[PDB]
Amino acid sequence: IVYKPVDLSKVTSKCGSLGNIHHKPGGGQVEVKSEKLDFKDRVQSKIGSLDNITHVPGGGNKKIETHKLTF
Amino acid sequence: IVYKPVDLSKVTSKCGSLGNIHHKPGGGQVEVKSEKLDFKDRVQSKIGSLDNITHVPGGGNKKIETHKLTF
Amino acid sequence: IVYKPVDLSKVTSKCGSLGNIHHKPGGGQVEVKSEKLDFKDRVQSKIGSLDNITHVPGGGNKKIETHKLTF
Amino acid sequence: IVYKPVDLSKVTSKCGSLGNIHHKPGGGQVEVKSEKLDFKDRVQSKIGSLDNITHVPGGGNKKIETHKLTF
Amino acid sequence: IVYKPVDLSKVTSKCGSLGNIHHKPGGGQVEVKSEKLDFKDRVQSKIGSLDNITHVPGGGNKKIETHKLTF
Amino acid sequence: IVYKPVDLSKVTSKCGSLGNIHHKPGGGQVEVKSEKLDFKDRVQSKIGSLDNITHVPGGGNKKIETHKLTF
Repeated sequence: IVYKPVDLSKVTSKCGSLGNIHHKPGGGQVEVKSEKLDFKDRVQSKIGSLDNITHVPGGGNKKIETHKLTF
Repeated sequence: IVYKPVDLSKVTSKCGSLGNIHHKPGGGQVEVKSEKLDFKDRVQSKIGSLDNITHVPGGGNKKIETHKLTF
Repeated sequence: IVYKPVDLSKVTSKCGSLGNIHHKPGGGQVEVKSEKLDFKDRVQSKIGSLDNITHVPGGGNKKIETHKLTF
Repeated sequence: IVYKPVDLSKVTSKCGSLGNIHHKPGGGQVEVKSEKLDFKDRVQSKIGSLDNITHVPGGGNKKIETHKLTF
Repeated sequence: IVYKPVDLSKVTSKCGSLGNIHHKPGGGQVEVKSEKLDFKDRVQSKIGSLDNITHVPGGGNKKIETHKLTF
Repeated sequence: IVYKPVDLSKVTSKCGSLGNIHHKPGGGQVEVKSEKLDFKDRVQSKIGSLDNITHVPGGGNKKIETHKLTF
């Protein structure tokens, strides 16, 4: 009996922003005027001009291998 | 008995923004005027001009491989 | 008995925005005027000019292999 | 001008299991035998004899009133 | 001008298990025998004999009033 | 001008298990035998005989009043 399995396989995730070219990106002028506002609960606010954003909660990788020889 | 399986396979995810060209993207002017506003519950706000956004909760990658030889 | 399966497969997902060319995209001028508004529940708000957005919850990848030799 | 609306209303939900009588309910004998099982997947398993279960995602209640007098 | 609106209303949820009688409820004998089992992912298991269960994600209650007098 | 609105209303949630009678509930005998088991991921297990369970994520209560007099 000769048990010689070969795993030579590849398991790859490429997730998010990759290999992109951004040549001279111009964000515009941004003006925010706020007067006499009331907030009675949680506020989360973002003000910008140019943003690049990547989260990637994903791209997770999972390999399970089992080898049994019974005689 | 000779047991010589070969896995040479490739298992790949390419997820999100990739290999893109963004040549001279121009965001416009943004003006926000807020006056006399009332909010009684959670506020989440974004103000911008030019955005690139990739989330990728996906692109996850699962391999299961079982070998049994029973004599 | 000779057991010699060969797996040489490719299992590939390409999901989202890829290989795109965006040449001189111009976002327009955006003006938002909000006066005397009342909100009694959750607000989620986005103001922009030019956006690129990719979510990709998908593109997930799953391979299962079982090899049995019983004698 | 006299503005004297009277609201004496009831808005009621009764949802799930209520006002029931269960007299000497007898669960049977339960035997589960599991041998040589393989699971490649999420397993959610319940073994019991006698159950009473109420979920009630519903029964939600919503009342909106607006009173305007303009002169 | 006499603005004397009256609210005397009731807004009620009764959700889940209530006012029930369970008289001598008998769970049976439960036997679980598990041999040589393999699990490759998340397992959630419950073994019992007699259960009473109430979830109630629901039964939520929401009242909104607006009163305007404008002159 | 006489603005004398009266709220005398009630806004109530009764959620879960309440006003129930459980008279001599009998859990049965429970036997769990496990031999030669393999688990490769998170296990959550509950073994009991008699259970009473109430979660109640719900039953939430929300009242908004706005009173305006403008002259």
